[PDB]
Parts: sequence; structure tokens; C-alpha cells
Amino acid sequence: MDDETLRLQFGHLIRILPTLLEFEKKGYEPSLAEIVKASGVSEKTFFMGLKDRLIRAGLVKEETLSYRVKTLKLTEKGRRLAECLEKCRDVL
Amino acid sequence: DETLRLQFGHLIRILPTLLEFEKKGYEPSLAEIVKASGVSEKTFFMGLKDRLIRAGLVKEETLSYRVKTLKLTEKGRRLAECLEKCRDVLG
Ligand SMILES: [Cl-]
Ligand SMILES: [Cl-]
Ligand SMILES: [Cl-]
Repeated sequence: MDDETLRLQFGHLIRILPTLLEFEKKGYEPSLAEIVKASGVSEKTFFMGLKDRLIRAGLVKEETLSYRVKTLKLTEKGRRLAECLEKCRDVL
Repeated sequence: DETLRLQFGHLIRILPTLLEFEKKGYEPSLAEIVKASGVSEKTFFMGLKDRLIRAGLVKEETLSYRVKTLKLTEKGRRLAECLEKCRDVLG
């Protein structure tokens, strides 16, 4: 529990991690821009720190999609947590 | 919601701790909540307690002339159950 996951904001987690699980269940590889758009985080919050914190925390990894276009892939830990956060969303 | 503005670590420590006391029928003082949860006294007393109250996740009550406690609301209770499962992923 030094997990940097603990340092993340609940809203950012409950937004981004379920969004990426739902794209994955559909077979779709979304761009950083589509991830922001579907999740509802601000692009300024995303590109000015959040993305790199999710990477640091072992929750996602960034990959090249095509020229000039990157995606995030869930790690097994990020996917395990994403599923737990889906139920949190129901409650809320 | 104010719930979304909370830090995941503080949530994952406090609300599960309270739920586990409640299942055992135990009514902890504020100091016992701090110690069992692993948050510091300063973190708890300098904003976190009151953030959890403002998010509707807990209610503060005077338990006796001696001590206070926090009770889970039903929202707080449902979210605690989900955060336990989250804790099985981390550990
Ligand atoms: Cl964050
Ligand atoms: Cl907090
Ligand atoms: Cl309690």
C-alpha cells in the first residue's frame, strides 16, 4: 500500500479506469483524446499530470496506436481495479 | 459529488475500517479509527473527517461524555463494501 494508486483522486480513477475497461470489452483501442472525451476528465488535468500518474501507479501503459496517436492499455492490476470501480459507480 | 474530490487512499482506509468495526458490533472512538485505518491524526483532524461528512459518507456522533465516533451512512456503507473488494486487488 506505498502504492501511488493511493495518492490518486477518486473521481479521476472512477472515470478513466472504467472507461478503458468498457472500450476493452467492446474490442476498441481508443486514442488519448477519445479516452478523455468518453471519461469526462479535463484534457488539461489529463495532459498536465494525470496520465503519467496512472502510468507511475502501475494501472495503465501507453502504447503507439498509429502515427501521432497514442492509447492507454490497462495492466492486469488496472483491469482488476477497473472492475471494482464499476460497482462503486453503481452505488454512486 | 464531494466523494469524487476525495483521495482514493483515504477512502480505502477509512470506510472499510468502519464497516469492519460495524460487522463486529464494535463502536470505536475517533483515535481507534485513526489507528486502525493508518491515516495520521493530522490528516484526519485537519480536514478528512469533515470531508467525509460533507460527502455524506459518515456522520460524526458523541458516543459518550468521553469519546466521539463516526457512523457510516447507507451510501457510505454500500461504498465501503465495494472498497473492500478494491483492497483485495491492492493489499
Ligand atoms: Cl489524481
Ligand atoms: Cl481526501
Ligand atoms: Cl463505525
